[PDB]
Amino acid sequence: KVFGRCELAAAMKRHGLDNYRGYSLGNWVCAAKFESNFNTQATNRNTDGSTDYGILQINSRWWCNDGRTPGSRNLCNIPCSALLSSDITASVNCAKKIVSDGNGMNAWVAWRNRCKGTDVQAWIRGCRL
Ligand SMILES: [Cl-]
Ligand SMILES: [Cl-]
Ligand SMILES: [Cl-]
Ligand SMILES: [Cl-]
Ligand SMILES: [Cl-]
Ligand SMILES: [N]
Ligand SMILES: [N]
Ligand code: NA
Ligand SMILES: [Pt+2]
Ligand SMILES: [Pt+2]
Ligand SMILES: [Pt+2]
Repeated sequence: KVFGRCELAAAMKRHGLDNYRGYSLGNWVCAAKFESNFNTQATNRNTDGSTDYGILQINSRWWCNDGRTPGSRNLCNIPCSALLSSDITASVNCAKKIVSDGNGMNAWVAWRNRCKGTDVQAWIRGCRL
């Protein structure tokens, strides 16, 4: 599913991501824009053999099981395919565990490089939230 900008904002809010760990809803929408261009079916293979999955490009080395990342863990206790669903629940619950891990949203490279420090409130402008 390719979400609209305000549509994704509303879904993230209902699922409790807004202001989670102090990160406003605009931060989460901006991260999704630059990680996946709002496409739940996005995938990206990394040089180490791990793969990134879904709207927030969550990685198989630590967070989900895909059966093809040797030595990896599955700390969200889910198949990586669950992160590709039109329903964003699995992606949201796993993101909550990642952003509590120690480095905050710096865990998302696209967030650090393209959202951090910017006018992120622009991502939710106009939305009936
Ligand atoms: Cl915001
Ligand atoms: Cl790829
Ligand atoms: Cl594996
Ligand atoms: Cl959720
Ligand atoms: Cl933080
Ligand atoms: N939720
Ligand atoms: N949730
Ligand atoms: Na894994
Ligand atoms: Pt939902
Ligand atoms: Pt939820
Ligand atoms: Pt729901």
